[PDB]
Amino acid sequence: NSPTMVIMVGLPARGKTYISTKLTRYLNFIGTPTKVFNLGQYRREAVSYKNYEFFLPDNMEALQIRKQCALAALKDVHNYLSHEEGHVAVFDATNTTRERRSLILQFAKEHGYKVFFIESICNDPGIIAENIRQVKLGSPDYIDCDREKVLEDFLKRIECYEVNYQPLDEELDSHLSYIKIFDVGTRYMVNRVQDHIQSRTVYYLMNIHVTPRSIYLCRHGESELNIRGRIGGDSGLSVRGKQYAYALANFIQSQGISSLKVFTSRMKRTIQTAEALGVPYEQFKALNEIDAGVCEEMTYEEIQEHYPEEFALRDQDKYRYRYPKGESYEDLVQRLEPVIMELERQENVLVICHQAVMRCLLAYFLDKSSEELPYLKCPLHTVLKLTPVAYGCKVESIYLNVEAVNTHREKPENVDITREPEEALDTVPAHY
Amino acid sequence: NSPTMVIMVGLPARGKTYISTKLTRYLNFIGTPTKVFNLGQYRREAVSYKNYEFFLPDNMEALQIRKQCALAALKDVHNYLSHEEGHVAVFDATNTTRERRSLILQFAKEHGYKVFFIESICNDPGIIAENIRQVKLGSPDYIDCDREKVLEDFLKRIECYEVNYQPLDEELDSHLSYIKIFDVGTRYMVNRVQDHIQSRTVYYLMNIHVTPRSIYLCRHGESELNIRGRIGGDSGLSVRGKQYAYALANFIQSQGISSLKVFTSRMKRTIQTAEALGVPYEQFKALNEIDAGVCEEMTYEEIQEHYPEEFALRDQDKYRYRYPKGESYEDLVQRLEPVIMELERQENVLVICHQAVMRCLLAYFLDKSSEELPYLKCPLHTVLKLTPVAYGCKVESIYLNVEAVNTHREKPENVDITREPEEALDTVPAHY
Ligand SMILES: Nc1ncnc2c1ncn2[C@@H]1O[C@H](COP(=O)(O)OP(=O)(O)OP(O)(O)=S)[C@@H](O)[C@H]1O
Ligand SMILES: Nc1ncnc2c1ncn2[C@@H]1O[C@H](COP(=O)(O)OP(=O)(O)OP(O)(O)=S)[C@@H](O)[C@H]1O
Repeated sequence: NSPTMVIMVGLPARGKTYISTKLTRYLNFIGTPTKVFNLGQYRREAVSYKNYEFFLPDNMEALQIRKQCALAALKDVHNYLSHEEGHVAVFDATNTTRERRSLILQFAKEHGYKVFFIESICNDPGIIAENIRQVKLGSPDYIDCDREKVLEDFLKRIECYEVNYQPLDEELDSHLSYIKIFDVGTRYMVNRVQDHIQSRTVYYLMNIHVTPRSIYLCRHGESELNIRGRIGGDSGLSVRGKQYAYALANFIQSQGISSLKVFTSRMKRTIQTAEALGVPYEQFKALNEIDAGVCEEMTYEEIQEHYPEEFALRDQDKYRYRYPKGESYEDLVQRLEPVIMELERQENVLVICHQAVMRCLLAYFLDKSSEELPYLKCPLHTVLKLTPVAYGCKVESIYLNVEAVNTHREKPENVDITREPEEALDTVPAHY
Repeated sequence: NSPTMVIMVGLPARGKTYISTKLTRYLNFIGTPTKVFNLGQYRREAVSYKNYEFFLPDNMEALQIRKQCALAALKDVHNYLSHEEGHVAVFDATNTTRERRSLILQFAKEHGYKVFFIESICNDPGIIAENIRQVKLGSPDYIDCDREKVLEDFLKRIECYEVNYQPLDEELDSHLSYIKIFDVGTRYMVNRVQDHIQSRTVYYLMNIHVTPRSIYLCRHGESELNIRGRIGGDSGLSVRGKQYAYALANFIQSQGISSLKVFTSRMKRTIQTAEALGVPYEQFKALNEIDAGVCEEMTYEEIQEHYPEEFALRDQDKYRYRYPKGESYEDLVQRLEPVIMELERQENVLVICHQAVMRCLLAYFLDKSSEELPYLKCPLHTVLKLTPVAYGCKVESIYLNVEAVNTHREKPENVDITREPEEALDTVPAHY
């Protein structure tokens, strides 16, 4: 109903920006327009580089900048939620003083925005050390210049902040809605979840982690309907599909993965591919391939022939459009939520799925736009190794040397309802 | 993998048995075989009625009973999870002493069961007073005998327990996995969620409440395919369907409901029915009617005719069996989880859905067996008013005086693959 401001709270190197990023994507992915407002960003668009002195309490000159940055950011927050139609604005900054939060609660009150706080609390020198190593050594601020000096300036930077740090108080802040995250998710305290969005966020946040691992995404081996250029259905693996299943298992074994979890759909082709691994795996009805409704099992030609208007309209909006009695990519994404969440909770996991399902998952992990999503390239017999990294995720494409047919169909240059068959089928790949 | 024991912790009249009940059902509903072990039950199968003195600390005689009851219960817990294949055994008792819990953690350790604690903490005389009013005045113990004396004996009963009460300690119990619920869900503290089942439980528990409200379940008004005796599809409302939509709105208005929330599917018939109310409502793709795959839009006759083996096998296991390219009731239930949860978070809500969807929802709220579920009677143009009550839920069937066709098809006496058409269609209701 009314927009929301999610307020990050915590000392530097507590993973606020990491949590800001992840949550923002998650929410956006499930249909909630969210944007992050990072103060550190604003700051750099202001003064500049050198010292932790800029963070010194006596530095009144510095405090104005930071104060003007906070208000600039709020300006943006307002027009984002009030004029641009955003749903959630995440305020990413230390916000360590009751004072600062009040400023915020105030602004919120004025504009009628609900407020939820996320406080990341961690007092393990180890954890913080790694955080600085991991993300601060290469922060823009520290144009990779110094050595251990970066640490020096940062530990100091933190200290500045430790001075007036006023954590959310269970008594004084009793009325506020928030979640305190302790020791990278070991313990949590949740107070006053007001609504859906908040019940949701708490859920997401209490289910993500920072344990290094890899996510391998791939489709089932080439299927009989694949070879025939027909979409959907529940065909089994082709000979080539069966060969890939074992090339995959060979690859997986070569990766020397610690306790790998395997997920499949309830569809035969993914299950059969899983069997090749000789390890237990789990089936998820939610990973089944998108459903084409009336075009289930057709060839693009038969679709152009029987449902030409649908065909062109779908090409006009592949993300939202549905074939009669079928799902849209938007639909699939919604249905995939539970899986995405399970993927967050897992460490090393291999997911054997389908072309459309896989596009959704990649779009999620690689932050592609919904516009982009229905068109990602998910070739058969190719493994995509996803390695999450602080704010981000690298990806490696690994072809497993077993030929298969090509199922990627690019957007035709002509998507008009009155376009002609050839114009509508000119991007269809060769199928047997 | 290994079973789990969920341990209820808390003073009497904190809603432990209420939480035990709800969670057990929830879990069972989502595919996790859970059973409750209520000690109060065991006790009554032992000594008997009269005093709070049975709960007096000096009462060593009483303590043995209670001690033998706890071990009896544990015996059962073991054979339930170790021989009967249960997945979660919920230990419902005060378990207010570190001692008692150790006994439990011990037993657990011995048998290799994971352990999670749920501590209900509430220090509002008001809240507790109502609880005693609400559930204790009519407890078996207090064969509705006394008046305010019941209270007397109960407040005293609680006191006995207050003496040695040792809440979970954030330091001493740091290693344990648990969730502390404060003031009927206002604040929560979660420590060390180990796995899926636990991440799940926390979610459920942090999303249910005890605010009195009603849940109205009904189908869309009679549809065109309804009138034709055809299943599935996305037909619109019949004239009668359109008349019911407004009889419904009339009824809803007559109930004088405070802020009623309305949910529909993405299917036309439920949406059209919603329109009649003149209030905003929300569409949920997950409420769409079960999908019949290849029998989508057929009449039972056409199904018997084209897929006779499927037809009989489905009659053999209507819950698990799937029509080619279609869902099973089991499937539907899984897909409905998100909705059930949203229903828990809502207060007054009206759900306009479909025959199979509605059976699932009723089965959930009325605790019917999966065997029973696919056969519940969900007549058209009839509203089912569900009123949750402490451990339970009453239900009222309200016919809205607009005729519609009958779509209930009972299980045939003959479900053999070799049974004959007439034998397979003899329970089909009249359709136009
Ligand atoms: N709850 C957590 N506690 C501690 N570290 C975490 C947590 N969650 C994520 N991290 C780590 O935090 C690091 C990233 O830290 P940042 O997000 O830069 O912290 P931040 O300094 O609070 O963000 P800025 O200052 O707004 S850029 C990565 O190493 C993450 O693994
Ligand atoms: N977190 C909560 N705190 C306080 N009361 C609650 C809570 N959740 C449910 N209730 C109420 O608790 C009452 C039922 O109490 P019980 O479950 O009998 O408590 P209990 O006495 O802990 O259970 P026994 O003694 O094992 S039968 C109903 O009024 C519920 O509304």
